[PDB]
Amino acid sequence: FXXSXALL
Repeated sequence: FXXSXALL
């Protein structure tokens, strides 16, 4: 969840 892991 929350995108790819780049930002979150």
